Amino acid sequence: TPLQILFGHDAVRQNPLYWEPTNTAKFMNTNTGIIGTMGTGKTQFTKSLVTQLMRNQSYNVDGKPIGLLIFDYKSDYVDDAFLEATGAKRYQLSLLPYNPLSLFGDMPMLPRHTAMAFAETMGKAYNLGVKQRMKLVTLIMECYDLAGIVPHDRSTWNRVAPTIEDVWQQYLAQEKVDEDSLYAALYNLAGFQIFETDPEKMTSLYDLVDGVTVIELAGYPSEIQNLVVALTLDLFYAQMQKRGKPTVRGDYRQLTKMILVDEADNFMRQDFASLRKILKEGREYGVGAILSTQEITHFKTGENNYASYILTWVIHRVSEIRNSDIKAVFNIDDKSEQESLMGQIRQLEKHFSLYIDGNKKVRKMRDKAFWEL
Repeated sequence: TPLQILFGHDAVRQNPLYWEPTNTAKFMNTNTGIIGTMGTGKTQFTKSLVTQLMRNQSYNVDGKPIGLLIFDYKSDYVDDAFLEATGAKRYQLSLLPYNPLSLFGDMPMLPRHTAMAFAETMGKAYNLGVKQRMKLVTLIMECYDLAGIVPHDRSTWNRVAPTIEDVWQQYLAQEKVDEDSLYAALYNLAGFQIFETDPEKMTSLYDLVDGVTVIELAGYPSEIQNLVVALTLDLFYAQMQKRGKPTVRGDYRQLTKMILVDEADNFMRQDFASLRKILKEGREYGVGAILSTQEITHFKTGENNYASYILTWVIHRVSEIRNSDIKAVFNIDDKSEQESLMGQIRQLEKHFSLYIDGNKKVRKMRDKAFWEL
């Protein structure tokens, strides 16, 4: 009865290789790195994983459904077959029906916590300076006030949140309207009406992720794309904290939601707070993250690197690799294996990968691709 995803088959033994994300003996967390350069069919693998998860959520602990949120940078998750097999809903970057400024949590000054994280996310996305970030928090607090939401009074926290449009309107209605990078970012963010403008039409993001949900980011500058991913993740994280812990029976933990970011390299480099929070804290809420990338490079970077939270790896071929990367991903100090792994990863063929399971066992693999399903 345990949820099994067929990743592929052993390169030599030919035996089926399974992923068991509910089984905490085999996998402590569901966090997953999928790596590959162009022409290695990694996206065909990622799609199999997702299609199977959607198909086999029946086997989830208590048979509970598994929400999957996919951030699709390159329009790779919207072919007819894939949407047919998953029943995936698609959202374009127009009037997204959720509101970054809506309130979740019970911390004191809750509205200010939300404004500050929003300002920090937007500051990172557009490289805004200290003063702009502060100004943004100030304008948002004024928008919360106009809406009867006030930081010292927690009884006002269930009222309808202002939206990004109200913040832009507030920017314009100032006595001194600076014509700077924040003005430009807001003019544009609001002009494209990326998020729903009507405070009343905002729905719950967390619940919006029922089944396979695709947010397609293609055709928008990387500032807006990254902003949408990070703001969606900030909001998601806040809701997830308030929804409780999954049912645990023996070695088996129920899976509630998964998040996928495909072409994650540039987003990861920006170091958005909420991604790290989800990778670290998702486990107890039944949430995991999958990061699909071209390079391995950006998994090792910084203290508490992304690698440090990822137990499952499916490494396809990569042009550029370093020793730092093998230490990061494989976690092996001896300089000789690093080289065979490196050259071996360099030699890997289309639809072949090095699968690292949750007990750190490496196995060359031939992927079960989506078309083969």
